[PDB]
Amino acid sequence: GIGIYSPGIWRIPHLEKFLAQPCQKLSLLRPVPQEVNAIAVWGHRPSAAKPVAIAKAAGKPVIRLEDGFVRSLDLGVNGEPPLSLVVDDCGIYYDASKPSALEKLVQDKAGNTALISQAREAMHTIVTGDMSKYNLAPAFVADTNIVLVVDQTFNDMSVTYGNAGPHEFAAMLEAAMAENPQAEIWVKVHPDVLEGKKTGYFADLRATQRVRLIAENVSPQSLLRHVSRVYVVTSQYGFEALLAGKPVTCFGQPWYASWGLTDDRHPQSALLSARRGSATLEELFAAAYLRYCRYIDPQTGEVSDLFTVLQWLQLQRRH
Ligand SMILES: Nc1ccn([C@@H]2O[C@H](COP(=O)(O)O)[C@@H](O)[C@H]2O)c(=O)n1
Ligand SMILES: [Cl-]
Repeated sequence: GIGIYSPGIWRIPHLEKFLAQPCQKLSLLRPVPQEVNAIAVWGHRPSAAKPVAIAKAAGKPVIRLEDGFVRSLDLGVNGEPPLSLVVDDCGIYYDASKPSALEKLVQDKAGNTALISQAREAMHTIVTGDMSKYNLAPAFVADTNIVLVVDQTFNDMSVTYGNAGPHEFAAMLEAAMAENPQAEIWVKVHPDVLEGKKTGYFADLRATQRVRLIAENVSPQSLLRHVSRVYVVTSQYGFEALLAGKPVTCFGQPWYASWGLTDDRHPQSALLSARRGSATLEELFAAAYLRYCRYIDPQTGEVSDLFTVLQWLQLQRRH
């Protein structure tokens, strides 16, 4: 079956329902058993490197896991288990350097066309139901040329493997201010940073003149309703802004950039766009949320689907 080296992965409740194959615990100090057909690791976490090297030396395929795009109520850093995982047998969605399984699913346009009705339905529920990767934050309350600038957690692997770093956050903020000289600039702090368990790229930024720091945990769709445009490096927020109908400028190379839907500023955007080609928003959504992500039922733990997870999350949110 699938070999697992990381105790953290092994402890994910209902892991075998996400992987849809039996899983077995392996030792880094013993040969890979013959019955193991693939090895699973978590993204590019440092713990992945040695299992990946073993897999390659043993001729076994590598599967990289990560959290789903609609994951849970509370944050991962707070211990809440995931209701959704991505399962990538090629790379990982946030690594722009080569195709990922997600990239290939987006490029399979016929497969995505078959899911247009499901995609439209789920997109509508996510936007109008105010859902996101995490789902405990209250709705934002406003009181209007507003430009949203999205911070991330320092050294997020989606930044590093998306060909970005501190420089792109500085360039992004400078561009937002220079390109919108009369707007209010809202810098949104990431919730893991608000929880105190991480630091953000704008940690040293002084709230100043036209720049307001949004240091509150609020649901993205509710906040996006009040902004005119969104600047990101690689945050999932950028895709959520596309769902909300807002223009998105991208300074890194996230999974949703370079398809023709974003104002891409990264110096390699032309090269990534040549590899990816074009895709529509509904194609990207179907590939990412309906084909790439896998779900369990929040009440039974059995294999499930996005619609059931959305239905349950909106239950919990009505309070
Ligand atoms: N500045 C930010 C960055 C992320 N987020 C939340 O964190 C989720 C994951 O975003 P990242 O990809 O930036 O980690 C988003 O879907 C959103 O719910 C936020 O609310 N404010
Ligand atoms: Cl790992």
